[PDB]
Amino acid sequence: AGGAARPLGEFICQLCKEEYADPFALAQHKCSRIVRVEYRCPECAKVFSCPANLASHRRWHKPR
Ligand SMILES: [Zn+2]
Ligand SMILES: [Zn+2]
Repeated sequence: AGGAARPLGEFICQLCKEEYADPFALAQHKCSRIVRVEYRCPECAKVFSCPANLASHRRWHKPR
């Protein structure tokens, strides 16, 4: 898990989409992200480089 997580210290950019809860990483925050096709899943934090398998992966999160 990690602990009691919520929007505290974290800046989430709209354009570069970089997100850091670590205050040191906001001081080192460098806006410039080549974000072609990458989708992070909340629980399965490993990023998917494809949209189609991601859609089938959401079907895996869908109940009956
Ligand atoms: Zn940024
Ligand atoms: Zn997932």
